[PDB]
Amino acid sequence: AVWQFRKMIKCVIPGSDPFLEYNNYGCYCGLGGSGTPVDELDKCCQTHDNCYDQAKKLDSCKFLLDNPYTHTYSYSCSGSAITCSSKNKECEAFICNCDRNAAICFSKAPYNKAHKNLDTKKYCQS
Ligand SMILES: [Cl-]
Ligand SMILES: [Cl-]
Repeated sequence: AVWQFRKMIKCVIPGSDPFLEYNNYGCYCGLGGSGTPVDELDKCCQTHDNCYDQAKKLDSCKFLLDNPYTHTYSYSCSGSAITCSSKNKECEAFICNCDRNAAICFSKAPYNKAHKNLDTKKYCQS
């Protein structure tokens, strides 16, 4: 679920404000997107949204993952590292992996403050 993803971000990025920092950034950070990503972080967000689009179209998950922002999974954080629990069922594991891969991607990417709250109608249409 989305509350678990934002806790993963706090785990790998100490002292971060996940909602205020990783939503409404570039062409892809936040719900949906368009055009092409503008930096490494925006590309992490495009990858994350593509992972969620595929989750809703998987043969064995299309109904269970109708809303991936509310589907609960099992995970843990230890010394700024994320682990997706081995007890996760098929569809739970898929969404936990989408989330863990995105949180790690964000922690390695530069944060370009000039891309926060980008005019997407203007710059994300090419
Ligand atoms: Cl988010
Ligand atoms: Cl970059």
